[PDB]
Amino acid sequence: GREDAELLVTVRGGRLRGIRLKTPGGPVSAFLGIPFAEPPMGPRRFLPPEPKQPWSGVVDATTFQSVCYQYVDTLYPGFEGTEMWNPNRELSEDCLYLNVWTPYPRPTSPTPVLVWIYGGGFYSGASSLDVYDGRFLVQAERTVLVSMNYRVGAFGFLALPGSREAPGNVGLLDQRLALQWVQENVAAFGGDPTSVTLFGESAGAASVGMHLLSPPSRGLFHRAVLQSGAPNGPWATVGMGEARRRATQLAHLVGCPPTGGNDTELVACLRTRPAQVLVNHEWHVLPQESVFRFSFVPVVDGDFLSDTPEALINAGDFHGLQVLVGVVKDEGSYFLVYGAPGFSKDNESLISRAEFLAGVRVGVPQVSDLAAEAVVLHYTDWLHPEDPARLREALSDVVGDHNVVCPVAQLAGRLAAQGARVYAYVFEHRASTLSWPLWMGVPHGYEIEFIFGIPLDPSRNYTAEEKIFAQRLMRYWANFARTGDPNEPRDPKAPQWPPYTAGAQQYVSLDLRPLEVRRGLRAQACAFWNRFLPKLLSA
Amino acid sequence: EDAELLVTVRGGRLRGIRLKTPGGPVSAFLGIPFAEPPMGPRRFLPPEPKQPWSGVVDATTFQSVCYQYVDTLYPGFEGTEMWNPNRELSEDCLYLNVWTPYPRPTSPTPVLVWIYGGGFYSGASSLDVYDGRFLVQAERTVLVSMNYRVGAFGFLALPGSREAPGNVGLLDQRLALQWVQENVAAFGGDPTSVTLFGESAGAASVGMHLLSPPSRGLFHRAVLQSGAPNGPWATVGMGEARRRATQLAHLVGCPNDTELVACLRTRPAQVLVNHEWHVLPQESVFRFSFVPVVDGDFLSDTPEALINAGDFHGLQVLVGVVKDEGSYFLVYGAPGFSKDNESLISRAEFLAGVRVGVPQVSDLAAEAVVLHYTDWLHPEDPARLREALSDVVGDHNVVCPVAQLAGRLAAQGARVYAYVFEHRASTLSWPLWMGVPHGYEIEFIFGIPLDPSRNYTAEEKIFAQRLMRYWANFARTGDPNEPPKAPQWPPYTAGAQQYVSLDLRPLEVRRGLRAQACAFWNRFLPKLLSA
Ligand SMILES: *[C@@H]1O[C@H](CO[C@@H]2O[C@@H](C)[C@@H](O)[C@@H](O)[C@@H]2O)[C@@H](O[C@@H]2O[C@H](CO)[C@@H](O)[C@H](O)[C@H]2NC(C)=O)[C@H](O)[C@H]1NC(C)=O
Ligand SMILES: *[C@@H]1O[C@H](CO[C@@H]2O[C@@H](C)[C@@H](O)[C@@H](O)[C@@H]2O)[C@@H](O[C@@H]2O[C@H](CO)[C@@H](O)[C@H](O)[C@H]2NC(C)=O)[C@H](O)[C@H]1NC(C)=O
Ligand SMILES: NC(=O)c1cc[n+](COC[n+]2ccccc2/C=N/O)cc1
Ligand SMILES: NC(=O)c1cc[n+](COC[n+]2ccccc2/C=N/O)cc1
Ligand SMILES: *[C@@H]1O[C@H](CO)[C@@H](O)[C@H](O)[C@H]1NC(C)=O
Ligand SMILES: *[P@](C)(=O)O[C@H](C)C(C)(C)C
Ligand SMILES: *[P@](C)(=O)O[C@H](C)C(C)(C)C
Repeated sequence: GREDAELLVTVRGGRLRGIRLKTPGGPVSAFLGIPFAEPPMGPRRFLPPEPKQPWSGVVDATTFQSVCYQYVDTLYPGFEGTEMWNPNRELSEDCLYLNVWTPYPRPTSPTPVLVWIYGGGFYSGASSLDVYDGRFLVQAERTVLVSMNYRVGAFGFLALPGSREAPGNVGLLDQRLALQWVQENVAAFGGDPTSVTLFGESAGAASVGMHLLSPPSRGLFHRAVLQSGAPNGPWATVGMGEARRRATQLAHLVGCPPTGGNDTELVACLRTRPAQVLVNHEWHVLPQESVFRFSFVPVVDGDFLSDTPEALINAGDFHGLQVLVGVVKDEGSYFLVYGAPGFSKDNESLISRAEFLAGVRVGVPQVSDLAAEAVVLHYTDWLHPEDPARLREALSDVVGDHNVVCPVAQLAGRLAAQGARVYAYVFEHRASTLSWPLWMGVPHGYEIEFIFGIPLDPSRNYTAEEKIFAQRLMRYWANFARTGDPNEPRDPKAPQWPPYTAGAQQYVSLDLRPLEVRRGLRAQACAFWNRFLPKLLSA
Repeated sequence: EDAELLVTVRGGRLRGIRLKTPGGPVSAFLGIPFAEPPMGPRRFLPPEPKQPWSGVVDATTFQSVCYQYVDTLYPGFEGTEMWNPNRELSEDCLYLNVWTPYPRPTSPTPVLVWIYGGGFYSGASSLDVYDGRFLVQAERTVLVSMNYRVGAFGFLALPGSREAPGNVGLLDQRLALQWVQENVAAFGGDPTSVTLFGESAGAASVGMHLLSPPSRGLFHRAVLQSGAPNGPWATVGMGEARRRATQLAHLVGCPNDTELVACLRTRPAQVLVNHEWHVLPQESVFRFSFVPVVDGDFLSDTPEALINAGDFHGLQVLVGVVKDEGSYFLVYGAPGFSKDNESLISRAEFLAGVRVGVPQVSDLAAEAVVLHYTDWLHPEDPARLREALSDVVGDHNVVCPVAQLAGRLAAQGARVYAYVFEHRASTLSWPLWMGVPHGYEIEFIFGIPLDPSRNYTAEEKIFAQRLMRYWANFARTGDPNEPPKAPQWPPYTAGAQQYVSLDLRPLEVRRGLRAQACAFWNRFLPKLLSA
C-alpha cells in the first residue's frame, strides 16, 4: 500500500506524519517531536521563543527530539533511581518540540486534553523520559495528551532584569508558546481546546501554578493538577537583584566580560560560550551549599509574574477553577543524599544530633540563626533529642515540609477559600520496583509512574495490584480532566473523594487500599512555615 | 502548769499550748516574735532582731497577718477565702510558729520550715491549710513557719537607697532561719537538719535562699512546690522596681529617694495596699507589683544566671507541680473566664487572653505562643482553647521555670526528685474544668484530710499519709523513698527527665515535664526576645 492517513495531520504550520504506537490495550497515534518554536540557538539564546515558521512538505513527528541542554546527575552512576531522570536523548539547545498522543482511530468528537509539564528544579528534565510515556493514559482513558520540552538552567531562566537580551522566564514562555500551540492545533488531532487540563510535578507543578497566576497563560487552559510542587515554594522563584547577581557571577566565571557593565555586551559574550561551559558553572552561583535550591528559576519581575506568587495567590479570584493538588508521603528524603551530612542511599543514614543541626542549615539555607533555631525547636522531639532514626525522619520532614508540603497546603487552602474547587491527595504507595532504600519511604517523584500507567508496560515487573492501582489513578486524573471532579460519575459504593477546604482540610490517601479521608496536610508543621516563620523573617 | 509548754529561747521565756489531733497531742508555740516590729521609721527597712524581753510571752495563738490585699472576686467562696487573712492585719507581724511532738522531743529532731506563697503580696502562716499539727504528729518532725512582709512593705525598692533597699521580706525569712539555727534546739529540733519547703512565691523564696550565700548555710535541703526563683514573675529589675515604687508614691500623693520614702512612711498601710495593683505596667494575670529585686545584694545576679553557674553537689531538692497550674489564675483577668460557667472561650478571647497571660512581650513573641499552643486542626474549638490558655499561663509561670531549675540543678550535681500532683480533692469547691488547680496539693502535704471535722474520704486520708511520709523522708535523708516492695521514686535528670505522679494510685514514673512546651519557653523564646 501507501500512506497511513490517521498518522497524517495538518497544523497551522504545515503537515505532520506520526506513528502508530502499540500499547497493551490497543493502538495509539503518537506525534512525537513537533517543532513549535524556532530553535533558540546562537543569537536566539536567552531570548523569548519565536513561533515556528511554516514549512512545506511533511515533518516526521515520529520520535522524541533532543533534550534541552542541562546538567546530568553523577551522584550514583548507572543507578536506576537517578538515571530514570537523566536525559535519554542527546543534549542540544535545539530542543523546542512538543508531543501529542491521541487515540487510534482519531476521536470523532472533541476530546479533553491533558498537557504535561515535567519538573527537574528548572535545571533539568525532558518530555522524552520513559516515565512520562503518554501511550498508557491515552489508551486507558481516551484523552489527548500533550507534553512539551522547555528550556532549563541558564538557557531558560538566566535573567538580567530590564534587559532585552536576557529578560528571564523564557523557559516559561516556551511552555506558554506550547499552550498557544495546543489552542490553535489540538483540534486537528481530535482534542478539545475548551477542555485543557495542565498537570505537572515538582518544578512542573510550580510551572502549572505560575500559568494560573499569569493572565496571558490563564486563558489557555481550564483546570490544573499540581503534583508535589507549587509556585510559592521558596525554591521556585527568585527576586530581580538575586537573579542579576547569579547571571553576573555566571558570566564572570566564564570570562564575561573580559563583571557587569552593558547588559547587551554581557549577554553577547555569554552567547559565545559553549552550552556545556554554562552548564558546568551553574551551581557555582548559589549563595550557599544547600539542597532543594536551584540557580536559574522563574524571576519575579512584574512581567510574567506581576507580583510574587504568594501575593498573587492571596489576591486572586479563583471562581470557575478546579484544581487537584497533592504530595507524596516522604517529600524530603530524596534530597538529603545530595548534601545533608551523614546521608547516603547506601546506608541507613542514622545521623547524629550534630549532623541534624548541620543539615537544618543545608535544608533551610539563607535564614537567620534565630530562624534556624525556630526550625530546630519545632522538629526536635525533646523527649528524644538525639535519637538517630527520629533525627533522620525529622530532617526529611524539614526539607519536605519547607519545600513541598507547606507551599502546596498554603496554595490549596487559599484557592479553596477564594472560590476554587480543590481536591488534595497524599500518595502513599511504595512501588515494589523502587530502587531507593527502604528508609526513604515514598520519595519525591515516585507517584508519576503510576499516574502515567507505566506498570501496564509488559517489559516492567510491577505486581498485578499495582496495575489495578495505576488504572485507578489514571481514572481519577482523567475524570478530573473531563469534569473537574476526580470522582467516578454515578458510582456510589466506592468511597468519595471530598473537596479540600481551608477549614476541614480533607484529603485522601492514594495506595492499594481504598480511599481513606484524612484531615490536615501537616497542619501543625505548616502553621510554622506558612504563618509564623514569615513574621520572624520580617522582624 | 505544763512544763512541756514552757520554753526558754535566747530572748526570754515562752508559754505554748497543747493541741489535739486524731493521733494524739502536739505542742505548739504560736506568735513568737523574731524581729522588732517593722513600724514607723522601720517600714521598708531590713528587720532587726527582737530585743530580749522579761516575763513570759504568750505563745498560744497566731499573731497578726502582715498588711496585704484581700481578695474580693468571689466573696464568701471557700476557694478564695481559704487564702485570705484569718487574723487582723498589722505591720506588727514578724512572728513565727513552732510545732513539736508531745512531749517535746529529747533528741535532735529534723526541722521543716514552711514559707508561704501568695505572689509576694499576700499570705500568712496562720492559714488553716498550713496547720502544722498533723505533720508533726504523724512524722515526728519539728515544724516552723514564719510571717514575712509582703507587698510594698516587704519588697518596695528604690535601688541603691538605704531607706528602701528592697528584699526586706526576704530578709524577714532569713532572720527567721537564723532564729531557727539559734533556738530550735530548745524545742527538740535539730539545727543541723533543716529542710525548707514552700509553695508558689514561697517556693520561689526557697530557691532564692538556695542562691544567696548568706541564707545557704542556714538550711540543708529544699522543697519547691509550684514555684521557682526563675519564674518571670518572681523577680524584678532595678529600673522597673524603681519605676513601680515611684509610681506608688505619686498614686498616694507623695513627691530624692529620702523624701519619697519619708512621705511613703507617713501613709496608713491600707493606703499603700489600695494602690499596689495599679503600678503594674499592663493588665495581666500572674504578675505582682512588689517582688524580689535583682540588685547585686541578696541576689548577686539573676536567678537564671545563678542557677547556670552553680555547683550543686551535695544538694537534694524535691520539686513538683499540680496537674493544672494555670486554670486558677484565668478567672482574675482572662476574657471569657469565670468559675461559675464552663469558660468555653472564643478564639478571639483566647488571643486576647494570650497577651494577658504573657504580658509585656513583643507581638512576635505572642505570635510564637499562639503558634505553639494552637491545634491547627481545631483552631477555634472552645474547650481546647480553654485548656490551651491554662497551659500557656501554667507553663510560662510555673511548669517550665520548675523544669528549668530541675534540669540545671541535676546536671550540675544536685539530686532532684520531681512530681506532678494529680489528685482532685473530693472537697474541691472550684469547678471541674479547673482540674487540679494551683495550691491544692498543700492541704494534702499538711495532712488536713486527717481532720475528722472535714469531709475527706478514707482513701484521701491514706493518700495524705503517703505524702507526709514522702516529704518527711526527704527531710530526714534527702530521699522520699521507703524500703522496696513499693514502687520507687527515681531521681529527675536532665536526660531521662523522670518524675512521679502523685494520686490515689501507686507511684507511676513518667518522662518529661511538658518537655515540648518547655523547650519553647526555656530554649527558643529567650533567643527571640534577644532579637
Ligand atoms: C553513610 O554514608 C555517608 C556517606 O558516605 C558515602 O557513602 C558511604 C556508604 C561510604 O561508602 C562513604 O565512604 C561514602 O563517602 C557517610 O558519611 C561520610 O563519611 C565520610 C568518611 O567518614 C566523609 O568523608 C563524608 O564527607 C561523609 N559524608 C557526609 C558527611 O555527607 C556516613 O558516615 C555513613 N554512615 C554510616 C557508615 O553509619
Ligand atoms: C462565663 O462568665 C464570664 C464572666 O462574666 C461574669 O460571670 C458570669 C457567670 C455572669 O454572671 C456574667 O454576667 C458576668 O459578667 C462571661 O464573660 C463576660 O461576658 C459579658 C457579656 O455577657 C461581658 O460583658 C463581660 O465583660 C465578660 N467578662 C469577662 C471576664 O470576660 C462569659 O460570657 C460567660 N460564658 C458564657 C455565658 O458562656
Ligand atoms: N554543575 C551543575 O550545574 C549542577 C546542576 C544541578 N545540580 C543538582 O544536583 C543534582 N540533584 C540534586 C537533587 C535532586 C536531584 C538531582 C539530580 N539532578 O540531575 C547539581 C549541579
Ligand atoms: N493590692 C491590690 O490592689 C491587689 C489587687 C489584686 N491582686 C491580685 O488579685 C488577683 N488574684 C488573686 C488570687 C490569685 C491570683 C490572682 C491574680 N494574680 O494575677 C493583688 C493586689
Ligand atoms: C551596549 O552596547 C551596544 C553596542 O554599541 C549599544 O548599541 C547599546 O546601546 C549599549 N547599551 C547600553 C545600555 O549602554
Ligand atoms: P523537582 C525539585 O522539580 O524535581 C524532582 C527532583 C524530579 C523528580 C526530578 C522532577
Ligand atoms: P503563688 C503565685 O504565690 O499563689 C498563691 C500561693 C495562692 C494564693 C495559693 C494562689
